[PDB]
Amino acid sequence: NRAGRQARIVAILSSAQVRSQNELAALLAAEGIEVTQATLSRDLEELGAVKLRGADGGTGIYVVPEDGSPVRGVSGGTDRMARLLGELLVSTDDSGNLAVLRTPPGAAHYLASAIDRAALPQVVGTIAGDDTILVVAREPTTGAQLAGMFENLR
Amino acid sequence: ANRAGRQARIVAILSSAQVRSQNELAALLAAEGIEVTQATLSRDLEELGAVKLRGADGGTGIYVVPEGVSGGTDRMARLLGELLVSTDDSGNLAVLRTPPGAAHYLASAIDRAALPQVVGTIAGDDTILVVAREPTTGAQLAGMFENLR
Amino acid sequence: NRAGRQARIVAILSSAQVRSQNELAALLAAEGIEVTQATLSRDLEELGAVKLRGADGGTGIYVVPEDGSPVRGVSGGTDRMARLLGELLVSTDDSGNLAVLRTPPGAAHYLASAIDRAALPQVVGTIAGDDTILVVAREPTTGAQLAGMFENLR
Amino acid sequence: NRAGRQARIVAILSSAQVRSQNELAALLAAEGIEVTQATLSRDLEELGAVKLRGADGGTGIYVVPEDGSPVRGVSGGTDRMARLLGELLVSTDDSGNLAVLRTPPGAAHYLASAIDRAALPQVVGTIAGDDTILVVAREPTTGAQLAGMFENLR
Amino acid sequence: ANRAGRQARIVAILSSAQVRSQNELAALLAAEGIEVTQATLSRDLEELGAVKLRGADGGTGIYVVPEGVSGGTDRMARLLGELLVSTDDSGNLAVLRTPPGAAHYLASAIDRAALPQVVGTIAGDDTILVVAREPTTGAQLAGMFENLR
Amino acid sequence: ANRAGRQARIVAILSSAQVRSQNELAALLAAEGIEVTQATLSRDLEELGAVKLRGADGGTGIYVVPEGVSGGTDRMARLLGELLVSTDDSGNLAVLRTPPGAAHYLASAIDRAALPQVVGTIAGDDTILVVAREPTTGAQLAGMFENLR
DNA sequence: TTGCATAACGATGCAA
DNA sequence: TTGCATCGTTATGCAA
DNA sequence: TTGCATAACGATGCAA
DNA sequence: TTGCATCGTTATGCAA
DNA sequence: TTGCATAACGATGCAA
DNA sequence: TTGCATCGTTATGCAA
Ligand SMILES: N=C(N)NOCC[C@H](N)C(=O)O
Ligand SMILES: N=C(N)NOCC[C@H](N)C(=O)O
Ligand SMILES: N=C(N)NOCC[C@H](N)C(=O)O
Ligand SMILES: N=C(N)NOCC[C@H](N)C(=O)O
Ligand SMILES: N=C(N)NOCC[C@H](N)C(=O)O
Ligand SMILES: N=C(N)NOCC[C@H](N)C(=O)O
Repeated sequence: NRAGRQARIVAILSSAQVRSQNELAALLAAEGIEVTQATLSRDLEELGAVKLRGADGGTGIYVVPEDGSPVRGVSGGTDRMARLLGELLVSTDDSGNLAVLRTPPGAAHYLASAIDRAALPQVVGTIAGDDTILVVAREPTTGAQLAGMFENLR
Repeated sequence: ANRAGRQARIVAILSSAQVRSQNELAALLAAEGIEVTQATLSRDLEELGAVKLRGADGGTGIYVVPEGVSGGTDRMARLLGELLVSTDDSGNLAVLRTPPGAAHYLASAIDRAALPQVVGTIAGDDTILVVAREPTTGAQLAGMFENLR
Repeated sequence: NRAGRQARIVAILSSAQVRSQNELAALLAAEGIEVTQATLSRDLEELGAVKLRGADGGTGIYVVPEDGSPVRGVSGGTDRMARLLGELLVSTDDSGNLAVLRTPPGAAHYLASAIDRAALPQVVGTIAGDDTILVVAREPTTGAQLAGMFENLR
Repeated sequence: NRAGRQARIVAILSSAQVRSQNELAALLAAEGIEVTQATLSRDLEELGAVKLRGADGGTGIYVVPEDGSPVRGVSGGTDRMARLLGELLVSTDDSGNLAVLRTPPGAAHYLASAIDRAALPQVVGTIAGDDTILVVAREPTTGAQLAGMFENLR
Repeated sequence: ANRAGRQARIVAILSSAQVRSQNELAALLAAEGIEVTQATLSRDLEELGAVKLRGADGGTGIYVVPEGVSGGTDRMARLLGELLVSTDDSGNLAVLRTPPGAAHYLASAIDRAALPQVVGTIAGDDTILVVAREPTTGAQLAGMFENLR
Repeated sequence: ANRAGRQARIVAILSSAQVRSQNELAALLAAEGIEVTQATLSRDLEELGAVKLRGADGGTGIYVVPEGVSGGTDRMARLLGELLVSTDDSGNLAVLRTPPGAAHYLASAIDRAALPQVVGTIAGDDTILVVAREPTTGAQLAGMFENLR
């Protein structure tokens, strides 16, 4: 199935050097498993696979971090956001496509900045006031779902 | 902090926020390093005479109490490790730098500490001007911030 | 009916010391009137009844203010908001779940703060720019309804 | 048809001095063309016709600018906005009734101010954070349509 | 104010706001204490040469006029009772405190008064720095604010 | 600028914005006067070792590079024509005025230039306070700004 | 004095 | 509008 | 000069 | 697109 | 070194 | 969930 294909992908990547998704499709094909690039795109996105390279390092090869870090540049953005939510998030709420977050006075800009830097797929953008942040959910995510996601980190 | 200090913080918290529940109050307290349970907050609010106030057709209510602050500078010192990138000075001004967006948060904590050598603060986005009370200089203020770290 | 039940409630409260809604249900029952706690919750909310107590005052008893004040702490939040709307609100408008309020330059924060402090049931939160405030309506209230409510006070 | 009626209107205005739409209806009637005030309102709005007058100049007469300026006061609110969008707009996006615009750090207020001053018919209002602007679309315009309009100027 | 002063305010108002109607203009004027009816505003705007301007497919239009201010300091003094919590100073700075969020509003009114002894202002959320023009000191500025109350 | 300078700007740009595409990077660069095509940016980002980073279920990614600035003051000088309405001073402060809303944008560019004679800046809405490093005076700073125009 | 576990209490979406 | 069922919110007996 | 009351004027949701 | 009906917005005769 | 044109590559709305 | 078809995004051979 899917989770089996993905296990094979984490394996094929750590052992080989895949530079493209079509390339990973052929690597899976010779191994019996047949998938399209479309699906691998989805898998790698779920896997958190990142096309890596060093300075002057040309086209990268895919690699999934083992909760080990992306060298130097943390990913990291999300963990930092989670820490600041735990510290600064006072309440969450929602209406339509909006999650509304409250913070202590003056803290909204700092928390919103942390959320922007996490670059969440379901967030179109944020605006901070002084103690309130409007977070715009990317369709079809609702404000209520976005809010629940923030709540779970509160 | 202890009962009396925590309750002073609570009064401060309730005047600047709109607190709908003891759970919210706990989150506001935890933001300044104070961690207590809902049972304690129930007791604090009773001792304080705090009431969950609402008008006509007014929903569920918010807590208010009828009519410096303890740990004030410790709340401020607490944030310096996180939010103080650097200090500097010129004449009667200390100039503090913070991560992007953090200036108002740290400046608010400086204000609440109500230091007698500080006339006031203004925050931009990543910079705070702290105005020294004569004859204290900006340099001394900066030194105070560096020492509270 | 309802308004009759409520008249009795304003009466039962000023004469007795009701510490719970179930208690007010029994006080109404012995008086013939049968209601559930659910309805009393709604009535007290409409009535603006507040569970009052002094310092170290234990569990409160319900009391409805007679446009007399809630001692020291004004309610009060609403009147102040209404005054600042009259003074600072330049225009109201709406879209979807949003009321959009305009103020003179620089006044938006101050007006938004007043609205937050009123803690209106139909407002999820506010964000102030410099001369514009976005007010997020709590479902099912629409932005247009919220805006009309602010208009009425303009 | 319509574009023919409008060509006649640009003509009737530059040659005569029309002080009201009902007046422009009679001027078109004597010329065969029959329309209501409602339609002329729509035409003049599309035409960009403006009721002009000088200081102490009483009731104005309609005039459509020939990309020549409205004397002194630029109409140019729009041109200025277009210039600043070209300079400052980093990306556009949308959700529901919202267009979300991103700018370099610190530029959001300045760009949002420019958009306000353009007073676009399909914009209810704007709020600026530091690098993000929420633009509220006036129903029935969607956020996506608003965003595309800004994209076109990016 | 009278005709000439009110019309000066109107010009100032029309350049910083986007005014779609005379009703809006009345609300903007009422915010700075000036109360007149729509009839008077119709007449003011005519005397001013103000036009309701719009481009192509441009909607209903906003008022603009082609090409200190009267009562400027009175508009500022007007707000002090409301918005001035306290004044203080240090060197060339006066430090004003306001209710939460009110700093930009009061600072804007200070700016419009264009006092010759004031180089400029910066507002945070509840604090304004007013920069004194040499050799005026912050203390004298603070005294001026206290006296205008 | 040339390869090395442009790439320095890119590093600065990538740390303060969340850049999802080379197209976005081009818009950010164009905002500070640098115009290059996507092909060049592809090459810049490769030379920089920049990676399009994302976590688990993390969407499409944003560019980051592992681990003052060239043309810094020219970026600042660039904006003065647009954004500097006037300069003035008092003691250790230069006071800059900008069009409404522009203060943060110009102050950010001043900060990035990192002038040794400038301790820091605070922006309001239309005013910037630039704090002079002793013994430089606010007047000299103002003169520097007027000369960079 | 506090936390814990639980009881008492108040609010609310849904169907009628 | 209400009641029902249920859930979020607040109070409190007991151990430490 | 201003407010009041009202008339003149322009804009707009709805059906066709 | 247009017209109808209507409403929000702006101009103006008269009393003071 | 860069731009241009184009190829290679990755993401995604829709139907199944 | 997947594949298809397609589109937005990124890489690269060649002229200058
Ligand atoms: N500005 C202060 N002190 N409070 O007002 C905040 C208003 C609004 N919730 C906002 O966050 O924009
Ligand atoms: N606004 C952004 N992102 N940066 O600019 C900050 C300018 C200035 N140091 C201040 O803190 O006001
Ligand atoms: N910042 C100035 N001066 N005006 O711009 C305001 C932009 C936007 N309406 C806002 O209120 O955020
Ligand atoms: N304040 C800084 N430096 N960044 O935070 C931005 C938060 C949010 N996108 C906003 O524009 O309000
Ligand atoms: N932002 C809030 N809520 N308070 O902080 C204000 C800090 C400082 N006095 C200033 O007015 O900038
Ligand atoms: N906020 C507006 N619209 N004006 O007020 C500006 C006040 C002050 N000069 C500052 O720039 O902070």
